[PDB]
Amino acid sequence: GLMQFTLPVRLCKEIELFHFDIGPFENMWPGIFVYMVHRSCGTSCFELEKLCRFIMSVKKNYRRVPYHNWKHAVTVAHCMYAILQNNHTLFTDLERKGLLIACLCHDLDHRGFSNSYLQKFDHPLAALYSTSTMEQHHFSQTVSILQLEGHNIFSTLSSSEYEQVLEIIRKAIIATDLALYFGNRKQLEEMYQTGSLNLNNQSHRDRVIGLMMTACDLCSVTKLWPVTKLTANDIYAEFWAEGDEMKKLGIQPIPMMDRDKKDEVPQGQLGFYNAVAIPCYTTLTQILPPTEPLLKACRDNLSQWEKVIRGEE
Ligand SMILES: CCO[C@H](C(=O)NNCc1cc(OC)c(Br)c(OC)c1)c1ccc(N2CCOCC2)cc1
Ligand SMILES: [Mg+2]
Ligand SMILES: [Zn+2]
Repeated sequence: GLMQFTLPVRLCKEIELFHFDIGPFENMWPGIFVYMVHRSCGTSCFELEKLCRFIMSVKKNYRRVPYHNWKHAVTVAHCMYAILQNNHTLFTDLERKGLLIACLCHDLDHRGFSNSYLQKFDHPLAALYSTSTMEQHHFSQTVSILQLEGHNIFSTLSSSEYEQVLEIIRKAIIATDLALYFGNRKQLEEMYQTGSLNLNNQSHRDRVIGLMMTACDLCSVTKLWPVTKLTANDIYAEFWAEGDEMKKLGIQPIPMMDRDKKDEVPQGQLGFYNAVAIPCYTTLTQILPPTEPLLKACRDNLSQWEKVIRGEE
């Protein structure tokens, strides 16, 4: 009950900033997550015994792939912690509870392959979940872990709070399917600009939480340049493996996934910042003004990829 996690001084300070990197020490990541849940939610939100057992089972169900791994899960959870901490009064108790868990679980059992590759391979998950294939799997895996003896961190919720929190998590995890982000953002953009955006309207809140999920999921583009540039290597390591696996099915992959087309990456990065990242953090910042540091960092990284193209690095 009276047992806080405490971090060394430098982490205690920098964990509060959007651009925090969780570090190369894997054994500190469970503690960093519990710290964030205690400050975001409270010491009371979860039985520590049950939370620790949940965290360790989630970690076991992330695979040893270059990007869609345990480090990504915790990184995406930290970006949500920082949004939630800078927007204290906008979010219910259930939402703070659900959203940190959803971010931790949102890529559970990822194999390093897109929804597209599962469909072309004719993977069994693609027959079972014809859209948002991996994300429906990630939610399926979150529910399975929650039902292991000892792992039900929501045990002290009432029956209807429990239904609400699993519904928050389901929607939050489905929204990390980037194919859905484009229309979600367009709708939020119209709503904000015509002044119809209403955070008491559940369907509106759902959309705002979806955009928060995309912003957290993409948050490697909001880090200091050296972190963003080194993370891009892991992201492309997966893309190029999937490219190779497309060529093995006798499909020419898109250039982004072709390791023979590495020279095209810096221009690919501009496309990605201008069509996905910048607009995501721009709309987020219009809806949640204190998340402006994520947009400012994203703009700095765009300017760094511009320098790469101009051979200034
Ligand atoms: C099967 C690949 O699909 C990915 C995806 O669904 N997510 N991409 C995530 C991603 C994250 C990221 O950093 C956190 C970086 Br850097 C990144 O780099 C490309 C991609 C995707 C990549 C580029 C686009 N373009 C981009 C150009 O405009 C249309 C959409 C659309 C989808
Ligand atoms: Mg995902
Ligand atoms: Zn993710």
